[PDB]
Amino acid sequence: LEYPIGTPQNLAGMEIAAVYLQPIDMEPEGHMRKASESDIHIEADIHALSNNPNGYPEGFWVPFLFIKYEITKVGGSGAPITGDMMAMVASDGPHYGDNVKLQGPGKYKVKYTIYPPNAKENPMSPYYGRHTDRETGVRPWFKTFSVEWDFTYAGI
Amino acid sequence: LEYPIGTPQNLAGMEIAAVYLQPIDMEPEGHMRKASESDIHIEADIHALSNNPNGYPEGFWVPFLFIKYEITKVGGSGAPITGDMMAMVASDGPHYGDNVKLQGPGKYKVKYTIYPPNAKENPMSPYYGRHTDRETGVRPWFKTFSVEWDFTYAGI
Ligand SMILES: [Cu+]
Ligand SMILES: [Cu+]
Ligand SMILES: [Mg+2]
Ligand SMILES: [Mg+2]
Repeated sequence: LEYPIGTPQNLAGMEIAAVYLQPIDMEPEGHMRKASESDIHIEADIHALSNNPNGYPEGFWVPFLFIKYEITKVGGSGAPITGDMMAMVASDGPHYGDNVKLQGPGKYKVKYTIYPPNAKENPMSPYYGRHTDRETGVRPWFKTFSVEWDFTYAGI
Repeated sequence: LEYPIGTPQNLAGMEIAAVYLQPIDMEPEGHMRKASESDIHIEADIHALSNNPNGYPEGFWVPFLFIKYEITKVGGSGAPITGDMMAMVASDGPHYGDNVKLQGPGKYKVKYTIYPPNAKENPMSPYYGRHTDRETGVRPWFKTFSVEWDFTYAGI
């Protein structure tokens, strides 16, 4: 049970999909905006495609990424809604998500900015490596990229 | 090119396997002991079994763990070789590993201590969550555990 935001986009051997669902509760406490003060839990579902250049087998979750989002109401007066997702696990597996408060029903544009593990902006840079030798190594990390979709929200 | 250390062990809906290979090169530099100054690249392969209680589908890599290792030469009289693995990716996928200097050919005992994402000892604790709500939540993280195996090293 989830609500898709547009259709998934394929880049650098990965599938990037955007979805939302009801606000959630998460451990550790204090990271997510409280469910009672949110409208949705927005998610980025990122999985490896066949022949992924960073060594992930097809269908694997791509871990240690850092995702920033920008949600803008189309024809709205208000400014965009921005934030950072957090890596986490739910009953459907690991993902990147965040509890968001929107600006009522209507048309929205959503932009995700996806940072690789080595990006300056990624706080997980010192904790994740990549083999670089010819025998066991992989291609360099993909470069930071943005993906966008349109969606209509009505209250869930 | 991976050499097995004993047989994999199953615990809390996860398969825990130990392997080693020749030392590797890794980005970012300064984390791994240099390939020339090492004997092996030790690894912990941890994947979800069926009906994993933390929401991982079968075969998925279990991310954001922290592994400490203790390698003892059987009848060696030398002090145990200790260290922390690091999460990383190679051509066969993500894993936990480290470049290690051994104490020559012979029989060794290897002990891994596996810390869940919420362990005090785990440095990635503030970067990974777990849904706890009725609709999308998963069971609490497993408790820190250790696993041991014997292996005979002769060089590679
Ligand atoms: Cu989530
Ligand atoms: Cu490695
Ligand atoms: Mg989901
Ligand atoms: Mg391996």
